[PDB]
Amino acid sequence: LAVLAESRLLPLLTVRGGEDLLGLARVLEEEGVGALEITLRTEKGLEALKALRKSGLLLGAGTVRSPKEAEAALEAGAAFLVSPGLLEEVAALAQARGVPYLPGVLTPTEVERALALGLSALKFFPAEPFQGVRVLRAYAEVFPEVRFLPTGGIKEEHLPHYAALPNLLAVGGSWLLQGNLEAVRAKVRAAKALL
Amino acid sequence: PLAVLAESRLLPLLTVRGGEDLLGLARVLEEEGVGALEITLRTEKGLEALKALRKSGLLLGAGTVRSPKEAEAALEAGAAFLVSPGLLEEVAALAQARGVPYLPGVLTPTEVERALALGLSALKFFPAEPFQGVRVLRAYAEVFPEVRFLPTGGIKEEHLPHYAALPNLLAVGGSWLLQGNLEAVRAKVRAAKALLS
Amino acid sequence: PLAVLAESRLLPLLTVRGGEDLLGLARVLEEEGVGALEITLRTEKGLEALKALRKSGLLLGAGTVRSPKEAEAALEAGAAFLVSPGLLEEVAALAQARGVPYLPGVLTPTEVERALALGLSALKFFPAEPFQGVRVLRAYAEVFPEVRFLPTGGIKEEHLPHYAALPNLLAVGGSWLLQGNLEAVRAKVRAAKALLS
Repeated sequence: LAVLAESRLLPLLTVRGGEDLLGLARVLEEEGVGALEITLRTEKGLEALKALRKSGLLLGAGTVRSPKEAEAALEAGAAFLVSPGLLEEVAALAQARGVPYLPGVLTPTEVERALALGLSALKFFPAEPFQGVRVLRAYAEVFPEVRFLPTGGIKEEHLPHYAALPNLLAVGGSWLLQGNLEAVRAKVRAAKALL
Repeated sequence: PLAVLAESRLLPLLTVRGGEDLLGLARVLEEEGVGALEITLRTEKGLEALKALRKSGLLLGAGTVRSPKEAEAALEAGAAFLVSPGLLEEVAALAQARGVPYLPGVLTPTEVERALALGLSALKFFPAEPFQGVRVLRAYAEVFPEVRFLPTGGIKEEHLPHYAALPNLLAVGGSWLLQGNLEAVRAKVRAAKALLS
Repeated sequence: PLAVLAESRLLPLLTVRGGEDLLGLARVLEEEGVGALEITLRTEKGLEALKALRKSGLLLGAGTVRSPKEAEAALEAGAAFLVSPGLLEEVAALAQARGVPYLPGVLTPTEVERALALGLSALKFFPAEPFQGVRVLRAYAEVFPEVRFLPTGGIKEEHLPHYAALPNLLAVGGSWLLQGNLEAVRAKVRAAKALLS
């Protein structure tokens, strides 16, 4: 997870075709972002993981819905797994394969269930609709051993507020990847400044 | 089985207190192209209302279902589908055994996944307005595109425009529709359909 | 079991850092008609504070309980009731074995239903303010009328008027009450009672 902690940002890419994936990889690396989450919303996601396999990025597969799908993502090139909510059988697969699994959670009951599965780096999703900054501030006090990766509706306007949180692994989202490579550079730098 | 809900786009929620004109309401709803009505089991007047409405022509839902035994009581009183505030696995078992739709309430992605694991893909989102329904459901449209949601809880006319843009709605539910007399109900239903277009 | 909480209407939450005048605080709370106090277990100081307050006349709660073993340590230090951030079924087992109240935190209707299935009907609602506490609890008053809630998390004076009107509150909990010296504590408690009335 050191790469994520170092990077502080986890860009989220839904692949629709035409993306300059290797150009993206180079830019992200140049800007000190060493990880990328590829969503599995389409079959294009797996192909993109394969295309990026050798790019130098720590690749995450997102929207994982099952252990079979998790395994397919790992075989395509993913180095870590992310799901919208907690899936105990995906936790089993990840532990079997020796890879990190960041399940989405929201509530304290869910945080406890993830911990009981040995998981202490957790996605908080969807962050903005569920008042992420204020929730995560609460969680910093009662779950101080947990690090969170809020994702969902995050935009520049919200970043200053997340910056003050002691319990963040990274901030995730698609906002970083809107526009051309020039725009990605600017958004990545702006985000690091705001954080 | 929920083609009626989907064409209706609206699911009025009635908590029965005594003195309601149930058959007049059913007539009005049908006239206005709303073919379903959820009757809450917040008290025992709810079961009597289902019975009274058995053969009105509406698809009747029973809400606030809290147990399999209460669900079975609702089916025997004339409910065609079951709704609970949160996810009740044993109610899902009863509904599946009886071949009726069950729309459990969920809020979080983990709860959506658990419902899917029980073979349920038409889910209530409850309570919708306090938990930022439009923005949450917008997020779920992307990550759970196989799921259709029925948000309910604090919905009012002011909120309907924002729900209109959602690709993943089965219907919008709530009691706001049924405030006032029958003329008011006609207006509120027509306004809601307009705001949801 | 929780008549004290109910009569108090307030549950002050103390995270102990060293230096606090615990026995003075206990005296003030009692004088002001607040008969309970929750001590968080965010560090080892918490257990020490429970021991220090053991015979102060307060109904002592242990907060931030994370396991059955920690729960048991809290009871042995003098806690009379147990509170956790979320629902821990094995803590419920320990509490029922020891004959003490356990107030688990819940947020969603599914979580309420799971706590009810464990025989638990006085529940914490946490974290209350970030999750739209007043409006969520208003919905729960209708669909879960047998449940009493203890909202905690980010509550401040400004929010109290809106909680006052809820029919399903066991008490309102939080640390805002304990910011300042003992005269400030007196003023905040009196203010909170007036705003909840």
